[PDB]
Amino acid sequence: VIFRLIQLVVLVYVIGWVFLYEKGYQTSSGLISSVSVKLKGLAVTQLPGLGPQVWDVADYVFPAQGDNSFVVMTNFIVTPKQTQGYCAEHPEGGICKEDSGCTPGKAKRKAQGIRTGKCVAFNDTVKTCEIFGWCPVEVDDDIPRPALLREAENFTLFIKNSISFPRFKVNRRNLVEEVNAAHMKTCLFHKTLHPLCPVFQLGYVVQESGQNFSTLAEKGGVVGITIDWHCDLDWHVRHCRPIYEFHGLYEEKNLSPGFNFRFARHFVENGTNYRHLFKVFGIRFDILVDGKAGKFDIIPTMTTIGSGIGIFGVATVLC
Amino acid sequence: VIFRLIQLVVLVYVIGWVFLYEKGYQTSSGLISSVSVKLKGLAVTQLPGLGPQVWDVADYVFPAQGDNSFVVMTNFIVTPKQTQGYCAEHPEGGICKEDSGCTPGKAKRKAQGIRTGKCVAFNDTVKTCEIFGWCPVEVDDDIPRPALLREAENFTLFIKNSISFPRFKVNRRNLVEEVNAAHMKTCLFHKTLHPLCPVFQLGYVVQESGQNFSTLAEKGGVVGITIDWHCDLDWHVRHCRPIYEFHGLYEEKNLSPGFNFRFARHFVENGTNYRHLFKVFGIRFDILVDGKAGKFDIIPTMTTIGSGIGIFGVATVLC
Amino acid sequence: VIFRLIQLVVLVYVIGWVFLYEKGYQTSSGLISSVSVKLKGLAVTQLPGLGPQVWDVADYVFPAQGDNSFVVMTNFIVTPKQTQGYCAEHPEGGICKEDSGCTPGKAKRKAQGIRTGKCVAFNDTVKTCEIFGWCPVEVDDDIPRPALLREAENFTLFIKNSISFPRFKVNRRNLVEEVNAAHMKTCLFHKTLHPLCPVFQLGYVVQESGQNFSTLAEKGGVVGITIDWHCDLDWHVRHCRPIYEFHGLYEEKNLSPGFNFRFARHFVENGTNYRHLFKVFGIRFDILVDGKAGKFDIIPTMTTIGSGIGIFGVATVLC
Ligand SMILES: *[C@@H]1O[C@H](CO)[C@@H](O)[C@H](O)[C@H]1NC(C)=O
Ligand SMILES: *[C@@H]1O[C@H](CO)[C@@H](O)[C@H](O)[C@H]1NC(C)=O
Ligand SMILES: *[C@@H]1O[C@H](CO)[C@@H](O)[C@H](O)[C@H]1NC(C)=O
Repeated sequence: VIFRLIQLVVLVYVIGWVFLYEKGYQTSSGLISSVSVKLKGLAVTQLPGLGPQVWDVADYVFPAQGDNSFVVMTNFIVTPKQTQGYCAEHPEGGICKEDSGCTPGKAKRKAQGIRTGKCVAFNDTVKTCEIFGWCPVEVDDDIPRPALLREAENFTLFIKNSISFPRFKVNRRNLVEEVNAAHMKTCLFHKTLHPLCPVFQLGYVVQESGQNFSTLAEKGGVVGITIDWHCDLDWHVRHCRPIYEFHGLYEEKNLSPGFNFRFARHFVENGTNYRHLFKVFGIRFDILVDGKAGKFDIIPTMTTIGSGIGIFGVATVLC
Repeated sequence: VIFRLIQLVVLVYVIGWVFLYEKGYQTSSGLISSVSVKLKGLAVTQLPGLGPQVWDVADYVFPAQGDNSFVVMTNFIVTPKQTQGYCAEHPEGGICKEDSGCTPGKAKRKAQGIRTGKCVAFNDTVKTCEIFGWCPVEVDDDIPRPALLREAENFTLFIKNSISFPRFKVNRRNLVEEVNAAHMKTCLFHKTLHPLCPVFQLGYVVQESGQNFSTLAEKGGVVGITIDWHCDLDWHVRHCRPIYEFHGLYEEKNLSPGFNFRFARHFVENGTNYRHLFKVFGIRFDILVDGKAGKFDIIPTMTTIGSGIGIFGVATVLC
Repeated sequence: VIFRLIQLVVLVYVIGWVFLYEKGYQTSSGLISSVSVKLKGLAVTQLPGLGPQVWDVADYVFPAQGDNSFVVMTNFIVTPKQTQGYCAEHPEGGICKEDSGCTPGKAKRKAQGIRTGKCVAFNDTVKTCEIFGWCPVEVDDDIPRPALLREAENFTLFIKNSISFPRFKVNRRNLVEEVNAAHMKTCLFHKTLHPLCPVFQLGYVVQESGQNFSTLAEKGGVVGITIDWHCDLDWHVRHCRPIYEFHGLYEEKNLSPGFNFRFARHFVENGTNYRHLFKVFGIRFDILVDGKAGKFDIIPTMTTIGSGIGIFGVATVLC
């Protein structure tokens, strides 16, 4: 009865593995998603000399209107009131002992301005070639050991995610609407305790991504909040819930270069254009929503059955 | 002749259903899309006291450069010239009858600043704990019954969408280039009259999404403009046109919380940093482009035929 | 031996074409990607009268924090210190010889403000209807023949792209980490010389997209940098590298309208709100990352084999 043994193996594969395990009787379908991230949290910096400085959702969220891939500022370097005048160059670009060593015109590489050919003093001692550009130039030589926005670990990230599968015309929201009047705005996400709460503490998000928040709070980083949908639409639609997973992107063996984009707050004072050059060492959260809806379709079901007869056929022939 | 009857059912399924109906002889392929949204429209607000205030594409579009998921401001609450000084707190955060009820330091939850421990008067009567923060604090207690930007319903949304299917190396534009010199910039999209015109009135977009514009114009909302491509590349490439569909995202039983992001216009006056805190109740339009190109490929065609022989086989065996 | 000849053709198709050529023994899977674009480059404009004007990564990148679809400003038209007062209208909107020809209220189409009904002089000769709006109005009548930011062709676009295939739990970075201490920051991308260097010169990107940079530098354009991943995860993960391809989106027979979005730099002077209306003729780079990981899966392998037996079956029956 070797045929029966061979046929049983084929029958197990078609039913147990393809259908029961691999869900081969359903047509997988992707989703188009819309993510609305809402942040709550205020961070004070206690900056010496200047004093405390608060930062609300309008100031530490890039873009302000929110996006799938947004940035939460955790640290920054500010150059107050930059103007396009004549000043020294940063030593990293170049140094000079006399005006004869300063080549007129913009530098070939690492250019910070129009080198006028004059050697002026960036430091009390170090003298760098005068350049036409944003003055004073961005020093960017020290990163505050305690992150200026260190409180951002307590910031709550409310993610309002709406997905839809065009093939099956099924629309789902990351809010399962099981909340009650008292439970309203009284949950924080946890991988075990509250897997369905869409409110994420940033410190918890970074921690569950394998990255220490204090390391990312200073130099910046990128965290991928993958909202994974695995709707088995053969069942009821309420049984499909998002599975939030956090990944440390650009880890580089858990030593990331740190997300350190630069943005300016342009303003005009006394009729002269100025700007506030912020080198923001923020944590960029990317809501990489992925989905695979498995709904019973007669095409994969019957092709597998036909495949099975082919699988069963070839097998018994060989034996 | 029961075999012929069973075989006919299988033959109908393979040809009529899989091939003719389900297009099982073609390899479905997704697309990578690029969306360039152009808006035309000016909205006046006729704000009492201040007077009229115009809002052009530079001011009511977030982001300004445009994106797949952008926001069109339909209403806003403005806090003019916020400064990081010492003032009262919003009553929602907390209230106080005396300085002894104000806990020094930042509040555990619903924190709006650094509570100095002093109880000062937010209202003529209500007294809230003094907090270091953006002053004056955002009241956010009244929403203009007529939306400040109510004219946005007449705003035209010109969507320049370029898609491409990497598998088939076919590039398509939502502009079928059937326009003529006179027809240029003389069409508005309609689900029946002009299904191919890429210029969408925002009032029409919201209306066709099942949401009343006046409701969304005040508190904000999210509208999903799904540009659906269903190219049957077996035919000519000109026969593939976008199918624009509008969906009300986060409807919550047609009672949305309203998209109400906050952004600031930072500026410096008299050497002091200020900002204009706008709580924008805009309508966020997400251009969720989805595509499935069906081009004749020998792999799905012959696997179905092989599946068919398996389907036909198993059937006649059972009978 | 016609059967053997027919069987050989089927056997070649199943193995040679489906498996060896079309990789029909592997389950294709898409990827969720995160793109971090870093730009280096300073552009001077040598604007007559005003003088030189520098533009760094903080000023010519939209959005500042970076995104998959970002804009690099190559040209702009600036309207300094626009205010919401009473001034003339642009002639394109309308003209007038007397106040009786100016209809009070906002214009039905091409409206630039609240027409007060008075006919004032936009030009020394041309007289247009006074409108309440941003004053002075955007002329937008001349485009600098040499692009103000023409140096942007030398700008280096460092693209830090992290992808991941959720089905196979494989994370990849566009950085293959073959760099050495000396090679660090010493490469530029080339289609042949350096196919793996993630640093792209913008002039090279536009040139390889089939578009002349000088044409796009003036009126703007859209360039699609498709980072294509084709991981054959059956092999080692190091053998999968990104394939960068540049496409000219919205070419319109290689005559693009030019990406010409508008953004404003709002500021307050003397207690009055102003803005700097920039019509940016930038080049919008869209990082359209696409991926198809082929990893050996028993489902496509055995269904093809079963399909084959069906293919082989039907064939020999016909003959
Ligand atoms: C001299 O310039 C360098 C720039 O790298 C800076 O780090 C250093 O602090 C300066 N020295 C002093 C005494 O300020
Ligand atoms: C008192 O404060 C509340 C804050 O909720 C505000 O709504 C109300 O208008 C204030 N009362 C007066 C008389 O201004
Ligand atoms: C008159 O206005 C038009 C607006 O289209 C402008 O192009 C032209 O230069 C103006 N004439 C003068 C002499 O400024």
